[PDB]
Amino acid sequence: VPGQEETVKNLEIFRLKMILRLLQISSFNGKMNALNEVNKVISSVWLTAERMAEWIQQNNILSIVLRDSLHQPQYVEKLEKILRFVIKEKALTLQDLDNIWAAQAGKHEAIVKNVHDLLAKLAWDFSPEQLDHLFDCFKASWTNASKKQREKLLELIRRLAEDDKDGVMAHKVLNLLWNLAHSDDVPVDIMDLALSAHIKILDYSCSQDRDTQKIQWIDRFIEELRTNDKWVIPALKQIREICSLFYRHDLINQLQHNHALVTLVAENLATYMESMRLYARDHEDYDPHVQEVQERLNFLRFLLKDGQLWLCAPQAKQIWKCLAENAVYLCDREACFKWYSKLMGDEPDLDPDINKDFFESNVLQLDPSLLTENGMKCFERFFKAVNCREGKLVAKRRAYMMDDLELIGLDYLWRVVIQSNDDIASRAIDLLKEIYTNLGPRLQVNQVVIHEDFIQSCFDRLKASYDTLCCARQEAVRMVRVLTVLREYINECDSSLHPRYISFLWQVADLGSSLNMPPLRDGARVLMKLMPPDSTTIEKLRAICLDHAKLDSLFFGPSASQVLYLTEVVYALLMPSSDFQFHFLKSGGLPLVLSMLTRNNFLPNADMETRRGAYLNALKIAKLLLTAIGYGYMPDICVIRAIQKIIWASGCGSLQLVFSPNEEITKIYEKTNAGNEPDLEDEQVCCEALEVMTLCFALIPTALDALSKEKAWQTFIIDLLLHCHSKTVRQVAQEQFFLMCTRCCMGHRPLLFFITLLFTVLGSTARERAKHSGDYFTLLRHLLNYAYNSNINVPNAEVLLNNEIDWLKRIRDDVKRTGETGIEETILEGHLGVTKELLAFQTSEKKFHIGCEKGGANLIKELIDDFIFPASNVYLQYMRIPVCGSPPTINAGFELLVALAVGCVRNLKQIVDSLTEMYYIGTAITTCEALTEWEYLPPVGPRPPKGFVGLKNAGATCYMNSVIQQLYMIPSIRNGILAIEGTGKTEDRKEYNIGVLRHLQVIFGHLAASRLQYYVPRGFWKQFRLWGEPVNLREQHDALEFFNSLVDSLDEALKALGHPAMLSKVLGGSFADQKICQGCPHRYECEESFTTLNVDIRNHQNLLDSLEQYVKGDLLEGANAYHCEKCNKKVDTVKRLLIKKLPPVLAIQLKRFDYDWERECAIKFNDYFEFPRELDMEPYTVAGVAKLEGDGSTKYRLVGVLVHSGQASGGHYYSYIIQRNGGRWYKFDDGDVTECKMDDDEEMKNQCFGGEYMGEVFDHMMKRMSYRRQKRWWNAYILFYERMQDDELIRYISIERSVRKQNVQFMHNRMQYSMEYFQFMKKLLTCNGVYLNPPPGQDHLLPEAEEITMISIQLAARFLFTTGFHTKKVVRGSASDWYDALCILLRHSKNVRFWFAHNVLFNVSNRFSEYLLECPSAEVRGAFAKLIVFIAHFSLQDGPCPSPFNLSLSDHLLRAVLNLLRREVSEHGRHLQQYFNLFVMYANLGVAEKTQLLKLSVPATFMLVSLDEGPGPPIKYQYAELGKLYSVVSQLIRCCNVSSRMQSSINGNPPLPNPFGDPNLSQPIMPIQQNVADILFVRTSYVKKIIEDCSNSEETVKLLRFCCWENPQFSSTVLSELLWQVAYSYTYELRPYLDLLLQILLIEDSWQTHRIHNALKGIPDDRDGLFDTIQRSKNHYQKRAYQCIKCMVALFSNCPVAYQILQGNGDLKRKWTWAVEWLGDELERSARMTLAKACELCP
Repeated sequence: VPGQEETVKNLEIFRLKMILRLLQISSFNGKMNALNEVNKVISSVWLTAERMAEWIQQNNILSIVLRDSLHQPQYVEKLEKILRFVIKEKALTLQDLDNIWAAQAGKHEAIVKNVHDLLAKLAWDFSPEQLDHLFDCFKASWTNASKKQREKLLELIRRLAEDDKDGVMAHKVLNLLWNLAHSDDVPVDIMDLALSAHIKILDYSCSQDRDTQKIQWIDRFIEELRTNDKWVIPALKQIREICSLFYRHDLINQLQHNHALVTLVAENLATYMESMRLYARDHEDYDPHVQEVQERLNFLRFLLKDGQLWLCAPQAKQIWKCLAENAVYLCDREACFKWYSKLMGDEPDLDPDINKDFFESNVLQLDPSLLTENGMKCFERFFKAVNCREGKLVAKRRAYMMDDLELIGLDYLWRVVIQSNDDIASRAIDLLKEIYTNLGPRLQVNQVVIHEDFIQSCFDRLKASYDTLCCARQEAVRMVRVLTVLREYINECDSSLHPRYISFLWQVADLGSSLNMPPLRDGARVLMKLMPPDSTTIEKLRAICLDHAKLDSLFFGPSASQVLYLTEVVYALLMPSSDFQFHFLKSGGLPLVLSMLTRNNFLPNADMETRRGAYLNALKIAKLLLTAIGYGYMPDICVIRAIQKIIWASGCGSLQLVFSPNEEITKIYEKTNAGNEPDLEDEQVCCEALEVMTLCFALIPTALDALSKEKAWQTFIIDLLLHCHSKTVRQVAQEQFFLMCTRCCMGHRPLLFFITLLFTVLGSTARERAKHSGDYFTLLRHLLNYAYNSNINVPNAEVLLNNEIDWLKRIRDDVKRTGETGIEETILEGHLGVTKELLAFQTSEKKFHIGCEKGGANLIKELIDDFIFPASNVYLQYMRIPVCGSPPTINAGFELLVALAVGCVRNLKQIVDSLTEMYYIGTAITTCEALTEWEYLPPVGPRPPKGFVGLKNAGATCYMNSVIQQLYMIPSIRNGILAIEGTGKTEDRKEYNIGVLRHLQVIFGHLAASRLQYYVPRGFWKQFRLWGEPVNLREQHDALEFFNSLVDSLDEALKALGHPAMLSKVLGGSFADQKICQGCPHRYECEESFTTLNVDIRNHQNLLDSLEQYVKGDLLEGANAYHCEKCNKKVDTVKRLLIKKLPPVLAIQLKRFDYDWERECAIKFNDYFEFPRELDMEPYTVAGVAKLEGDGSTKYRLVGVLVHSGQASGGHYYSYIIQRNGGRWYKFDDGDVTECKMDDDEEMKNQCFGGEYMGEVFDHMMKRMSYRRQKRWWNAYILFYERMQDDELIRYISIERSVRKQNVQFMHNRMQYSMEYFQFMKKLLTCNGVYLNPPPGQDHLLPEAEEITMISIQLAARFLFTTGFHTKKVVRGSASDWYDALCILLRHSKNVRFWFAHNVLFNVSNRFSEYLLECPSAEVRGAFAKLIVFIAHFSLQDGPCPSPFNLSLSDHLLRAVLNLLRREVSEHGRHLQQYFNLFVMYANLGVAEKTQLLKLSVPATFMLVSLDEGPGPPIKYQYAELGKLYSVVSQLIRCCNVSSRMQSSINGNPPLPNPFGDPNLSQPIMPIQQNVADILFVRTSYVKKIIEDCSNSEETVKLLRFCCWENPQFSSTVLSELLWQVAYSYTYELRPYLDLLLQILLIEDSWQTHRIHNALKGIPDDRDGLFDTIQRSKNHYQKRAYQCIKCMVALFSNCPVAYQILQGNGDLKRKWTWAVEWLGDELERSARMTLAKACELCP
């Protein structure tokens, strides 16, 4: 209705009222609809934009909306357009803006950032009053902002600036940024944050209003730091960052025209350094300074890199002389030196003129006493740059090579080296040596002048320093440094002439000991040594020696250090010079060297080292002097006393007490605070004096006899054997005491005296030391052995043996009582050795009354079952701690047992009986079995002591064993599981869980007490089934599934047995899933039990970030907002997971695996992840979050790292575990447990931290290099953390047999296959060897020898053919020795040989096959073959042996070996060498053996073999080496008569006798057998076989030479085959054929001419023969033609018969001429010599 107008406005106002009340409705949906309809009506807008603006203003619509709706981004997005509509007609006021800014006062972060992005989007349309009002509001917030508040305000400001479309508002934005970054009330973090904000605002907003003010803003910054109120550093880095991006190369010049930075910053540095120095005099009690000076320096450096500017002198002056030269803090000087180091690297920046100015002006003017390491490199580069510009040095490759001598800098570099500390002096010395030693062109001809001038000037400086001494201490350092200069200078010279040079240095070294300066003497002596001997001294000594031959003052000069040097040069002359010895001995040599040692006034003012060196040199001289005079008297007793006192003093490290009354030296020997250890140079003095004493006693024997009665020469030996140190000295002393008593004694009394002396210190001093007795016992053993072997009778032997026996019994009683020896290992080994050596001095009635006697002390029994085999006795008891633990002690016990067994059959019998019943009674009762493995060791391992027990891997079982290791290593688990007693379809699952617990108990006990290296889990693999389905041992699976199944099964087993869930309590945790809503105060909490902690790995880099992700949780918003069951609406909710209960042990999983749908397979992620050793879980727990928001330890230590290495489908698992010890990490992989070096962080990064790295790849035989990015596919998978035997886990709520058995079996088997056991076996078998010889007038063994042989052969057979030869080479040890022992036993006895054959070779029916063919060891097969040959040889004289299925044992052995040829030989190729080698050896023995082989038709059967057609199948291995077969055939055939097949080529002439039969054979064994002739001469297969295959052999040529003699048919066949081989064969194997043909052509029988005719020409009209092959090979394959020509040259030059054939047949001469002409032409285009000899035979 047109007349209804006011009602239209009334209804519009009512609609406004209803909408406003709808906004007032607390329901968000009502406010949602009201906001939507407000947006709708505003967009459609009698209603203009003014009236809605007012209505919003007075009603404060925004105020109601802003109070709650700001928590949702969509509400802000909707309100944005309403705010824009309000603003665009100037309706928003400051109070409304204040309310907008009041929204961030104490509100949540989401609301604050919502307000911020709203303001950022609205800032474009705000009026200037609104914006600057917002700006001082920002400043007011800045006044009270927190740390996060300040950074979010900066983010808001950057949002505002980025959205600035027109660069007008950014002016005030940057003004505020400058105000904030230059306000000192705000910490340094917000400083750099605001600076970065400013820089990024100026960088990428360059669309408009950024350029052309860059200069304006940078000039504003320059003017800002042009005044000094601490604006300098921030403005400086501002300008530095602006110039980093913002044309730049000419920009520096533009800012150099009128606003120079380098100069202005130079004045800044100067006027600020002086400002600090103003208060540095009174306020010095503070600390550095560094932060600002380094920043300004780095500004200068970055600015002066690419601007192409030259640093002028004035600013260089003002920044060098005023900055560091006159400074306060030493760090400023460091900064300046690092500056002048970096500035001039490889390129000048100050121009050569200015450098040559300032370096000489003030850099060299600096006092070297104040200069540091950076100064060294800067000063070096200053030299190099300055000197290489003037034209004095050349850079060359690296070293700045010298071309001048008058340096401008060396004048004060000497001042630097003379006045500095150690490091600066070392650098200066390096500079001087690298500048002086290397001389190049234009000066390379002047070595002598420069070196001499340097040495002379430097020695003059040394003298100038020297004259001041007579302030003292530092000049010593001056001398040391200058002598270091000398020593280095000569060090680089090699890679003197002036006598004054050593004459001054003598006095220099003399002063070194005068005022007691160590380095002076050492440096002087080193310089003297590193020098050729002085020319004057050597000629003077030689002239004096010549004068006196046709000198005391020379070696007794009053200067101290010159005597030592003169002794050094003397020893240099003696030791290579051949003439000077005779001169030295003649004049005064021996007497003066000895009086050198026995006098008191040798060297009054002597140093601790001067006497040492002088002595040691005189001793080395006297050793060779006595060695020379040995072959052919001056030494006396006083010389011995002097040398012994010298050794007394030197063994104490107290050579200065070499004039002691000999009681004090004993006093410091007797454990005087352990401060008398001999040095590394007293050792040589002691040793050399020992050889001197030995040689002197060799000269004079009677002195040592007289020394025995003295109290000295008794304490001397005791001290040097027990009370001394430096084990090498003791070893030398014992060796040479033994040498003295062996050779120098010339009697038996000294041996008895030393033996008695050594035996009286056993219980007194040999036990007190207990560690130095290893050589005292060595002397005891050696002296006793020598006394036995030399038929010397020790007086008191039986009583000492009884004492040793009682001591051993006491030791065994101590071991039985406790389990540990009360002594050391050396004492036990030495006592066992002494008991062994004392055992030789008894008859056979003794050594049997000790061991094996009914009433004696049955020492064999206690030995066997208490020292060596207690474990074997335990094992024997089962089948119904050893005293000798260390391998040396076991060896000593073995030696004692052998010494008991030697010479006594009644002791060997019992030892053998015990050994058989303990090891070889199980199977070796009728036959000897085998291990079926031919290189056998116990495959279990030793289990090193400090290590642990691993677990066997079947190939894919790592994800069980690693988890089991990790679970066991937790002490609570290992204590709890083993303590659960009584463990030995619901019921089926209950029994399954019980079995799980029982198997875990068994494996835990095994790992706790097994002595093997690892364990192989039968029951573990048999019992467990994964999720019911059986576990496949060859199938890879995730370790997490197995861990979950195992922990669930163990918890079920514990619950079913009434025990608490220990695994759940220790490892399991519980998450507290919390849901907190933003629009309503409703909160939801629940508990979720878990066992392993899962952390994201792809999107996280460290464990801390992953754990903080749980605290942050996830936010549900929009369509994904959580629906509240109470409010019945969707609202934003923060879903976070917090740990409620903290387990003592925490398991954390790394989610490094996922699935790829494109690849249709599991994939592995190897992203770089981090985890610390110590973890603080408190911030991530419920308590920590509650404490932070404001409404039982929490720290954990990493102890176990499960690591995966390989593909996701496969891969390998292992562990890294900390062992809980009271005073570490270990490597747990499968059955191996080893130490690891992962404690370092770099190893942690390399091994388990994973990640990508820039790998280096080497390929193409180390000639190609490439860089490839590689991923660490080996990385950690689960992390175990331990918090910092619990009765609760054992308290109720609702077997050690297998370990012992397997330990005992392991010990028994390990003892069986020990190396020491094999040496013991060798000793036992080879002992009694001197008793096994027959009587001289008889050829059979006496009763005792026969019994010993029988017992030894029985035990040797059992041992060897059960486990001896099958053991691997390392332990079994060169079975040739076993063969030698078997030979020693077997010979000289017929019954023993028959027993061995019958019981070892003829009762298994497989011995020969397995030991000759099936054995994959050349040495074992060879030893067995040689043994068979031995037995066959020595059983020929024996009677007829019974047949083992008038035949001797040799016949049976040969038949048995030949029976292998029926089927066994043609199965075992690559192993046939030793079989036919056995046949070779047997023939070589003699004529009877050859006859025996021939009567067996061995040659015929052997010839058939290698041509198939044999007794059995052909050999399957086609590449069979049958050389020894051909050798046997050749040797056997050559011992036969072939005279039937001979023709002399002249009618009526008888054939010549054959010279090529077997030598050392009087007459042929028999006429050649028909079956042999049929294969040799009638048939041609064997000849071809041996020609084509048996090449280079010495037997094939012998056989062919023997058979071809006077045999036209055989010679024809051989020649045909040889010519075929010469023509049609490879040229690399033609030399053997040509050599064999040459040897055939040299047979000087009556067919030689025919053979030569048929070889040179060939078979007529067949184009074969040497000439035919030469003609064919002239064009191609010329090497064959050359080799044929060489063979013909040899034939013509070595055969007189085949030179008349050539000379006498014109056609052959023509062919030879053609051949030699071809060879000459080819060589014109060894060969040269062959061609030279070719036409010396030409006519």
